Amino acid sequence: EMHLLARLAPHLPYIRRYARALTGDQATGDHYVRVALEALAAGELVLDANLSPRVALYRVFHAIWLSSGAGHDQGLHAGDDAAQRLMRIAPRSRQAFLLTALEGFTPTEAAQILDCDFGEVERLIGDAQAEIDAELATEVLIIEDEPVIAADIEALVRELGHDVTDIAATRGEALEAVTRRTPGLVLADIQLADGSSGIDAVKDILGRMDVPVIFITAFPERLLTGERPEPTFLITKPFQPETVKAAIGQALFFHPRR
Repeated sequence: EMHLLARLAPHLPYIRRYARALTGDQATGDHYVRVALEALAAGELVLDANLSPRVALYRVFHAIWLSSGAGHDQGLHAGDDAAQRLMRIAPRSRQAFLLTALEGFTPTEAAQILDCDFGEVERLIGDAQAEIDAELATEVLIIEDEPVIAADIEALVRELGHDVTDIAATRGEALEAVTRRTPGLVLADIQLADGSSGIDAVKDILGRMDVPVIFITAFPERLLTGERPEPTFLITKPFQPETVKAAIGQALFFHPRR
Protein backbone atom coordinates (compact mmCIF):
# COMPACT_ATOMS: atom_id res chain seq x y z
CA GLU A 1 0.00 0.00 0.00
CA MET A 2 3.08 2.24 -0.16
CA HIS A 3 3.17 5.04 -2.72
CA LEU A 4 5.46 5.03 -5.73
CA LEU A 5 8.62 6.63 -4.34
CA ALA A 6 8.53 4.41 -1.26
CA ARG A 7 8.28 1.31 -3.44
CA LEU A 8 11.29 2.46 -5.49
CA ALA A 9 13.59 4.10 -2.94
CA PRO A 10 15.12 1.07 -1.19
CA HIS A 11 16.21 -0.37 -4.56
CA LEU A 12 17.84 2.72 -6.05
CA PRO A 13 21.33 2.32 -4.57
CA TYR A 14 21.57 -1.24 -5.87
CA ILE A 15 20.41 -0.47 -9.38
CA ARG A 16 23.17 2.17 -9.39
CA ARG A 17 25.58 -0.64 -8.47
CA TYR A 18 24.27 -2.67 -11.41
CA ALA A 19 24.40 0.23 -13.86
CA ARG A 20 27.92 1.23 -12.86
CA ALA A 21 29.19 -2.36 -13.18
CA LEU A 22 27.44 -2.86 -16.51
CA THR A 23 28.62 0.42 -18.09
CA GLY A 24 32.04 0.58 -16.42
CA ASP A 25 31.56 4.23 -15.47
CA GLN A 26 30.21 5.78 -12.30
CA ALA A 27 28.74 8.94 -13.86
CA THR A 28 27.08 7.01 -16.71
CA GLY A 29 25.50 4.38 -14.49
CA ASP A 30 24.21 7.00 -12.07
CA HIS A 31 22.83 9.12 -14.88
CA TYR A 32 20.94 6.22 -16.45
CA VAL A 33 19.34 5.43 -13.10
CA ARG A 34 18.39 9.08 -12.48
CA VAL A 35 16.65 9.25 -15.87
CA ALA A 36 14.64 6.09 -15.11
CA LEU A 37 13.66 7.44 -11.67
CA GLU A 38 12.51 10.78 -13.06
CA ALA A 39 10.52 9.10 -15.85
CA LEU A 40 8.68 6.94 -13.34
CA ALA A 41 8.03 9.83 -10.96
CA ALA A 42 6.57 11.87 -13.84
CA GLY A 43 4.33 9.05 -15.06
CA GLU A 44 6.08 8.74 -18.43
CA LEU A 45 6.44 5.01 -17.71
CA VAL A 46 4.60 2.87 -15.17
CA LEU A 47 5.88 -0.01 -13.07
CA ASP A 48 4.37 -3.35 -13.94
CA ALA A 49 1.48 -3.80 -11.50
CA ASN A 50 2.20 -7.42 -10.62
CA LEU A 51 5.98 -7.75 -10.50
CA SER A 52 7.80 -6.88 -7.30
CA PRO A 53 8.82 -3.23 -7.32
CA ARG A 54 12.50 -4.24 -7.53
CA VAL A 55 12.00 -6.42 -10.61
CA ALA A 56 9.64 -3.82 -12.13
CA LEU A 57 12.21 -1.04 -11.65
CA TYR A 58 14.91 -3.04 -13.42
CA ARG A 59 12.47 -3.85 -16.22
CA VAL A 60 11.82 -0.12 -16.71
CA PHE A 61 15.58 0.56 -16.70
CA HIS A 62 16.00 -2.08 -19.42
CA ALA A 63 13.14 -0.67 -21.52
CA ILE A 64 14.76 2.77 -21.46
CA TRP A 65 18.42 1.84 -21.92
CA LEU A 66 18.92 -1.75 -23.03
CA SER A 67 16.23 -2.71 -25.53
CA SER A 68 17.89 -1.69 -28.79
CA GLY A 69 17.37 -4.42 -31.37
CA ALA A 70 14.06 -5.43 -29.80
CA GLY A 71 2.79 -0.54 -27.14
CA HIS A 72 6.08 -1.70 -25.65
CA ASP A 73 8.05 1.16 -24.08
CA GLN A 74 11.46 1.68 -25.62
CA GLY A 75 13.90 4.57 -25.08
CA LEU A 76 17.22 4.02 -26.85
CA HIS A 77 17.18 2.51 -30.33
CA ALA A 78 20.04 0.87 -32.22
CA GLY A 79 21.04 4.01 -34.13
CA ASP A 80 21.75 6.04 -30.99
CA ASP A 81 25.40 6.53 -30.02
CA ALA A 82 24.81 5.25 -26.49
CA ALA A 83 23.01 2.17 -27.84
CA GLN A 84 25.92 1.33 -30.14
CA ARG A 85 28.35 1.50 -27.22
CA LEU A 86 26.08 -0.56 -24.98
CA MET A 87 25.70 -3.26 -27.62
CA ARG A 88 29.48 -3.71 -27.53
CA ILE A 89 30.22 -3.43 -23.80
CA ALA A 90 26.91 -4.61 -22.34
CA PRO A 91 25.45 -7.44 -24.44
CA ARG A 92 22.38 -9.29 -23.20
CA SER A 93 24.55 -12.19 -22.00
CA ARG A 94 26.42 -9.87 -19.65
CA GLN A 95 23.19 -8.28 -18.44
CA ALA A 96 21.79 -11.73 -17.59
CA PHE A 97 24.96 -12.65 -15.72
CA LEU A 98 25.08 -9.43 -13.72
CA LEU A 99 21.35 -9.55 -12.88
CA THR A 100 21.81 -13.00 -11.35
CA ALA A 101 25.40 -13.09 -10.02
CA LEU A 102 25.82 -9.43 -8.99
CA GLU A 103 22.25 -8.41 -8.16
CA GLY A 104 20.94 -11.75 -6.87
CA PHE A 105 17.85 -12.06 -9.05
CA THR A 106 16.66 -15.59 -9.79
CA PRO A 107 16.83 -16.66 -13.45
CA THR A 108 13.02 -16.30 -13.62
CA GLU A 109 13.24 -12.74 -12.29
CA ALA A 110 16.04 -11.93 -14.73
CA ALA A 111 13.82 -13.26 -17.55
CA GLN A 112 11.12 -10.69 -16.63
CA ILE A 113 13.70 -7.93 -16.69
CA LEU A 114 15.15 -9.02 -20.04
CA ASP A 115 11.74 -9.93 -21.51
CA CYS A 116 12.80 -13.45 -22.53
CA ASP A 117 12.05 -17.03 -21.53
CA PHE A 118 13.78 -19.23 -18.96
CA GLY A 119 15.80 -21.19 -21.51
CA GLU A 120 17.12 -18.00 -23.06
CA VAL A 121 18.24 -16.53 -19.75
CA GLU A 122 20.10 -19.76 -18.96
CA ARG A 123 21.81 -19.65 -22.37
CA LEU A 124 22.78 -16.00 -21.84
CA ILE A 125 24.18 -16.66 -18.37
CA GLY A 126 26.20 -19.61 -19.66
CA ASP A 127 27.72 -17.48 -22.42
CA ALA A 128 28.77 -14.76 -20.00
CA GLN A 129 30.12 -17.26 -17.48
CA ALA A 130 32.43 -18.74 -20.11
CA GLU A 131 33.67 -15.25 -21.10
CA ILE A 132 34.34 -14.27 -17.51
CA ASP A 133 36.03 -17.58 -16.66
CA ALA A 134 38.18 -17.11 -19.81
CA GLU A 135 39.62 -13.82 -18.49
CA LEU A 136 43.38 -14.05 -18.12
CA ALA A 137 44.88 -14.73 -14.71
CA THR A 138 46.24 -11.55 -13.21
CA GLU A 139 48.12 -10.38 -10.15
CA VAL A 140 45.91 -9.12 -7.34
CA LEU A 141 46.68 -6.96 -4.30
CA ILE A 142 44.24 -7.05 -1.39
CA ILE A 143 44.11 -4.17 1.12
CA GLU A 144 42.16 -5.38 4.13
CA ASP A 145 42.96 -5.45 7.84
CA GLU A 146 40.10 -7.61 9.14
CA PRO A 147 41.80 -11.00 9.08
CA VAL A 148 38.84 -13.32 8.42
CA ILE A 149 37.67 -10.99 5.65
CA ALA A 150 41.17 -10.76 4.14
CA ALA A 151 41.48 -14.55 4.12
CA ASP A 152 37.97 -14.97 2.66
CA ILE A 153 38.66 -12.64 -0.24
CA GLU A 154 42.07 -14.22 -0.92
CA ALA A 155 40.32 -17.59 -1.15
CA LEU A 156 37.71 -16.29 -3.58
CA VAL A 157 40.34 -14.60 -5.76
CA ARG A 158 42.45 -17.76 -5.88
CA GLU A 159 39.34 -19.82 -6.72
CA LEU A 160 38.89 -17.63 -9.83
CA GLY A 161 42.40 -18.54 -11.01
CA HIS A 162 44.10 -15.24 -10.13
CA ASP A 163 47.39 -14.77 -8.29
CA VAL A 164 47.25 -12.91 -4.99
CA THR A 165 50.63 -11.25 -4.66
CA ASP A 166 50.08 -9.63 -1.25
CA ILE A 167 47.56 -8.73 1.43
CA ALA A 168 48.25 -5.37 3.07
CA ALA A 169 46.73 -4.44 6.43
CA THR A 170 47.71 -0.76 6.30
CA ARG A 171 48.17 2.01 3.75
CA GLY A 172 51.93 1.72 4.20
CA GLU A 173 51.97 -2.03 3.63
CA ALA A 174 49.99 -1.45 0.44
CA LEU A 175 52.55 1.06 -0.78
CA GLU A 176 55.37 -1.36 0.02
CA ALA A 177 53.60 -4.05 -2.00
CA VAL A 178 52.99 -1.82 -5.03
CA THR A 179 56.58 -0.56 -4.92
CA ARG A 180 57.72 -4.17 -5.33
CA ARG A 181 55.27 -5.05 -8.10
CA THR A 182 52.40 -3.25 -9.82
CA PRO A 183 49.28 -5.42 -9.61
CA GLY A 184 46.67 -5.93 -12.34
CA LEU A 185 43.79 -5.52 -9.89
CA VAL A 186 43.31 -4.20 -6.36
CA LEU A 187 40.57 -5.03 -3.88
CA ALA A 188 40.61 -2.41 -1.13
CA ASP A 189 38.59 -1.85 2.01
CA ILE A 190 36.97 1.58 2.15
CA GLN A 191 37.93 1.95 5.81
CA LEU A 192 40.80 0.39 7.72
CA ALA A 193 41.24 0.35 11.51
CA ASP A 194 42.66 3.89 11.61
CA GLY A 195 39.58 5.12 9.75
CA SER A 196 41.66 5.68 6.62
CA SER A 197 40.93 4.49 3.09
CA GLY A 198 43.22 1.57 2.26
CA ILE A 199 43.81 2.78 -1.29
CA ASP A 200 45.03 6.28 -0.41
CA ALA A 201 48.81 5.83 -0.64
CA VAL A 202 48.66 3.86 -3.89
CA LYS A 203 45.76 5.59 -5.68
CA ASP A 204 48.02 7.79 -7.82
CA ILE A 205 50.40 5.02 -8.89
CA LEU A 206 47.52 2.69 -9.74
CA GLY A 207 45.76 5.47 -11.64
CA ARG A 208 48.71 6.08 -13.94
CA MET A 209 48.78 2.37 -14.84
CA ASP A 210 44.97 2.26 -15.15
CA VAL A 211 44.82 -0.55 -12.62
CA PRO A 212 41.21 -1.30 -11.70
CA VAL A 213 40.17 -1.02 -8.05
CA ILE A 214 37.22 -2.76 -6.44
CA PHE A 215 36.15 -1.37 -3.06
CA ILE A 216 35.13 -3.57 -0.17
CA THR A 217 32.52 -2.34 2.34
CA ALA A 218 29.92 -3.58 4.82
CA PHE A 219 27.62 -0.69 3.81
CA PRO A 220 27.64 -0.35 0.02
CA GLU A 221 24.56 1.87 0.02
CA ARG A 222 26.66 4.73 1.48
CA LEU A 223 28.76 4.72 -1.69
CA LEU A 224 25.77 4.34 -4.04
CA THR A 225 24.07 7.74 -3.61
CA GLY A 226 24.91 9.02 -7.08
CA GLU A 227 25.55 12.50 -5.66
CA ARG A 228 29.34 12.61 -5.46
CA PRO A 229 32.41 10.75 -6.75
CA GLU A 230 32.00 7.11 -5.69
CA PRO A 231 33.36 3.67 -6.66
CA THR A 232 32.51 2.06 -9.97
CA PHE A 233 33.06 -1.48 -8.65
CA LEU A 234 31.97 -2.55 -5.19
CA ILE A 235 31.73 -5.73 -3.18
CA THR A 236 29.94 -6.24 0.08
CA LYS A 237 31.43 -8.01 3.08
CA PRO A 238 30.56 -10.60 4.26
CA PHE A 239 31.05 -12.09 0.80
CA GLN A 240 28.61 -13.89 -1.43
CA PRO A 241 30.97 -15.64 -3.88
CA GLU A 242 29.02 -14.98 -7.09
CA THR A 243 29.04 -11.22 -6.45
CA VAL A 244 32.84 -11.29 -6.20
CA LYS A 245 33.11 -13.23 -9.47
CA ALA A 246 30.84 -10.65 -11.09
CA ALA A 247 32.67 -7.58 -9.76
CA ILE A 248 36.10 -8.95 -10.66
CA GLY A 249 34.76 -10.08 -14.04
CA GLN A 250 33.61 -6.55 -14.87
CA ALA A 251 36.71 -4.80 -13.54
CA LEU A 252 38.95 -6.99 -15.70
CA PHE A 253 36.62 -6.71 -18.70
CA PHE A 254 36.91 -2.92 -18.63
CA HIS A 255 40.58 -2.79 -17.54
CA PRO A 256 42.47 -5.90 -18.72
CA ARG A 257 46.26 -6.31 -18.82
CA ARG A 258 46.15 -4.31 -15.63
